[PDB]
Amino acid sequence: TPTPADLFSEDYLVDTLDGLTVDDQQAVLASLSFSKFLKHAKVRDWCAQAKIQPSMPALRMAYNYFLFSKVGEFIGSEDVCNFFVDRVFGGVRLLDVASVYAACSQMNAHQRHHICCLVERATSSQSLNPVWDALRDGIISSSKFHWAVKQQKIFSPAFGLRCEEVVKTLLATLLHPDETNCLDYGFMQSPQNGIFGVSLDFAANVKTFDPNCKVYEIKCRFKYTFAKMECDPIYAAYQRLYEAPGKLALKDFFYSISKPAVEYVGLGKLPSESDYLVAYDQEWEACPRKKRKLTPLHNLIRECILHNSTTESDVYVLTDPQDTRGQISIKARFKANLFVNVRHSYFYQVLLQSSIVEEYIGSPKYYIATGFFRKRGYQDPVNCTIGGDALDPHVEIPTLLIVTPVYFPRGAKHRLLHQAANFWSRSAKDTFPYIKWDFSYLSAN
DNA sequence: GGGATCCTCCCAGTCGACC
DNA sequence: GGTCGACTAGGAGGATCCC
Ligand SMILES: [Mg+2]
Ligand SMILES: [Mg+2]
Repeated sequence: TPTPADLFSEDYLVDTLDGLTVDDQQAVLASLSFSKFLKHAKVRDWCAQAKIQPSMPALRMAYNYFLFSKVGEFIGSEDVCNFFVDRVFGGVRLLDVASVYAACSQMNAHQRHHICCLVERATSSQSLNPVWDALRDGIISSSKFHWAVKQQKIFSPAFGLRCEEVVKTLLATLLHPDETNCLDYGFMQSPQNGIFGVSLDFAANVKTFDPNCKVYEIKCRFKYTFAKMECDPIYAAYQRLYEAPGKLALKDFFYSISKPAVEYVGLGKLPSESDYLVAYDQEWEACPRKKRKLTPLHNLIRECILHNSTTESDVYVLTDPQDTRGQISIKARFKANLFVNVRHSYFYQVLLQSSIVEEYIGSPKYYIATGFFRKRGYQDPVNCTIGGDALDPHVEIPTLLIVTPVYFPRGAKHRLLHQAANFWSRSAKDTFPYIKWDFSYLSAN
């Protein structure tokens, strides 16, 4: 930030990021982003010409070359650049943007695919990776997708992570202990357009990308934290759920707070965006409440609901470690007619991820895994264990684990992808006018 | 990135003008 | 008293601060 790096210079990054911490480094790398790339003088001059009309994903691929040329040595992977020179550049170390772009525009789909894989593997460190901040810039990531679809930036000038790891430990140790899984995924760019990008949290049963595996998106709920106090309605509802695991006691639990994770959606009614779980069966209704109707202007919603109202969630009540001397395991497992809210952000995020996993394969099963946590109490064991693994004494305690399947109608998946891609284009044009963008091939890819 | 308090917008059931 | 129109109940979703 005080020492912004140049993507077009032989200066050594390492020379500038030895001292800094793992967090000031990312700030230094945050200046090697796509946005900063586009606004570079070398790139402006090149674009200023009357012939040059840059398209995607060619321009993203060019960017990848320069980025990994700059940070190759730092992250300890020179494979990306080695492939660019070996297979794309005819064996020449291209240094000018005009020539790098030309060579990039002559890549086939198999070659873009190969780069994006190499990039995913080189960033499988995730947050621990300082390039993460440079890479995710200018791209529609899973967390920007929903926003991008509603046209509601893209280019720019933790405790929660500890809880996700807990949910991950749960899935790896308790659900899929007898299978080979993958706990670490890097940043995954779209090889076909270079405007979308994601990373996966966890995958079970992967071959030694696997189209037959199970991909989990890991989330966390905290609104259902409770102190172990007699008077506490949440705690009380929890005790009933803990002793009598089932839909009825689950309902009471969910509704023990003002703003529940589950919403009852009646016939011809429009689901709100309040939370990520819906129920269509009236058995989940509590008190009659007005609800906007599903008008003919909601065929998207209706199509998505159509394909997400059959396969039920799996609810896992976890053993309280206070009663089990530390060990946290599955006390009870039951199914529930609760489904993913297709209008909630979580639906979109897993939608993008499923789309991108497709490109890296050319179907796997997709689930949202959500852990419900509570703050530790004075009598909670400090050193808890989950199967073999241990639990961080500083992280909250998981009480519930709900796994919910997600399905994506091809027709809805497409319109949403294309809507976001258009917002990206309009933003690209507005943010970088000096660039005579060529989106002809984009509107069709 | 989730949660809660506050604040805005507006659909929908309510109820007011009126004949 | 009944149709329609205007009124207001909460539904619904954004922005901020906190953590
Ligand atoms: Mg996640
Ligand atoms: Mg989460």
